[PDB]
Amino acid sequence: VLAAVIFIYFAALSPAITFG
Repeated sequence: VLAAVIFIYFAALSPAITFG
């Protein structure tokens, strides 16, 4: 269950870290 939560955390930070 903890693994899944980490997968969604990166999904939200994917565009937050992208440079456009």
